[PDB]
Amino acid sequence: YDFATSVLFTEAELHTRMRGVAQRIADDYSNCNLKPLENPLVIVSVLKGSFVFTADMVRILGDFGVPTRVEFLCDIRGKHVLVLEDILDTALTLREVVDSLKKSEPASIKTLVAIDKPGGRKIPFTAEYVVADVPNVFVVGYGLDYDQSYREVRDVVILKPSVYETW
Amino acid sequence: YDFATSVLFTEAELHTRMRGVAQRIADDYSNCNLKPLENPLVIVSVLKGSFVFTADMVRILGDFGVPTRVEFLIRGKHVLVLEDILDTALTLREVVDSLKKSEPASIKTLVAIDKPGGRKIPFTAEYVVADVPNVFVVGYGLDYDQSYREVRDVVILKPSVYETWGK
Ligand SMILES: O=c1nc[nH]c2c1ncn2CCCCCP(=O)(O)O
Ligand SMILES: O=c1nc[nH]c2c1ncn2CCCCCP(=O)(O)O
Repeated sequence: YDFATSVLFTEAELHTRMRGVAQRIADDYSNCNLKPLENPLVIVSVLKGSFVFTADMVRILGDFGVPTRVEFLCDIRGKHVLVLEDILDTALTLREVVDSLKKSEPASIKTLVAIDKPGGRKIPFTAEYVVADVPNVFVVGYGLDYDQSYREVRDVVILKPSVYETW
Repeated sequence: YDFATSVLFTEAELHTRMRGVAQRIADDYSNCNLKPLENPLVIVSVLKGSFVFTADMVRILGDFGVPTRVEFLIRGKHVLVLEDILDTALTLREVVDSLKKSEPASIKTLVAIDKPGGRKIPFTAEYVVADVPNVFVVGYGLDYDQSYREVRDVVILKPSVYETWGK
């Protein structure tokens, strides 16, 4: 890539990782009686750049028999909620959402992140399902942006410093 | 997909159709000097369910050299509105004519599924991936009451589904 220094995770790697995550989600929600219309899996997509991760993870979940219902960031009480976030760094944004969604009394609530930065936590918070982990470097791609750009990049890559230093 | 009557368009057929559309869009926006950060193609996504179509189209556009900047629901920039379904064109005509009051450089429309027969006002999108007649379809972001967006193919919903779920 013209604007990067290292491809941390390609598109094929992320898809393979999400497939294994889907197999675990299909087993952890096996006896939840998940079925379309009646009782699907309410997916609460948080953050603007998560639509890439959501559209791919939701389709992979459907391949493993996990029906989904997508909401972007109510009819949350009593139903099973799964929060999707494109990246997890400080866990401040996600902890706020989980505490907000728990105000509606869901049957179960767990989190799944595509990119996890454990070395950026301002508060302790562990996500149930994690696609991939990334060190404390600024990355773009797969929905992750640098000022509303480089979201269409198919891979998670480290943004070259000359870009955001010049910008 | 034995909850449906037919599979109108597969995931591969749509992408291979979008490949040809992305080449078409790249040729039209060639003299616009599109580049990330400085001057990308502003993608206006509508109808909530278009997140599957938007996530695939911006990545396919990136392969053909078209940098994007997604917005979900801006002056002197190029606007390309994306909708998962174009039927009566009442939603798109309102969005388009509302965007033109902000004086964009050039606003066009790209729709994944288009019902050209079944429209309430004259409207012709600049880019259409596929046609669909008077039949209710789901999949690829198209829902029946917030469900069946995870279906990777545009399929016609079984009539008894909305006959059983309507009551
Ligand atoms: O590498 C990155 N690429 C895009 N955005 C990034 C990156 N690292 C941090 N962030 C911002 C995350 C936004 C909200 C999450 P949280 O920090 O609240 O957990
Ligand atoms: O086949 C369909 N599957 C899901 N939703 C559908 C379908 N046909 C029409 N619609 C509703 C479209 C909502 C708005 C469109 P418009 O206002 O631009 O005509």
